[PDB]
Amino acid sequence: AQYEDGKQYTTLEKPVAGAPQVLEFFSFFCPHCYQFEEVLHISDNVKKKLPEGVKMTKYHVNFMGGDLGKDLTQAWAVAMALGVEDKVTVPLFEGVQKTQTIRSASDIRDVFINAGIKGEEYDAAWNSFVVKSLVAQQEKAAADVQLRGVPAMFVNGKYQLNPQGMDTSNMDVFVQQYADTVKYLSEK
Repeated sequence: AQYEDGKQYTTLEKPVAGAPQVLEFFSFFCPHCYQFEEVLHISDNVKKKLPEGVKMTKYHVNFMGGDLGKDLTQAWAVAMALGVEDKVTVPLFEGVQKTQTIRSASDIRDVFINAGIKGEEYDAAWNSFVVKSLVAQQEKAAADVQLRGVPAMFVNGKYQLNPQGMDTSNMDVFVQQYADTVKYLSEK
């Protein structure tokens, strides 16, 4: 087959029922995640190829970066709750990995303040039970698929993308193969 179980994707030994249709995991500490999001723009290109009625979810993980990693999972919950993912993703990646100016929870907050979220609104969201539930959802989704690395993408709780054997000499061709594979998996 052109797409083969065990090659371009793997089928989860213990499928996860009720999972999101397309589920990404990342860490703002993760160098390949920086490439995936900042240089390759994987999520955007996957979205552009996906059928009607297939929605995408992206969650942060705790297992990189210790205390600040867990602070970033809560900040990502704030971003989701406020709908400001597209305003804070680049400055959070750059703050952690490029300028290395994000060293504390206050530095994370500064990114949201600079992006135009009012301080009282950020603080209310940060401390809210709506955000606690989003943090729990991110942790549960990672636990469901027994996640030990990022970046990772899962389709319909059944299939995991396997980019490692793909040709990466051309960034655009790689992204297109990745997106076309997600599309194929979504149609199974």
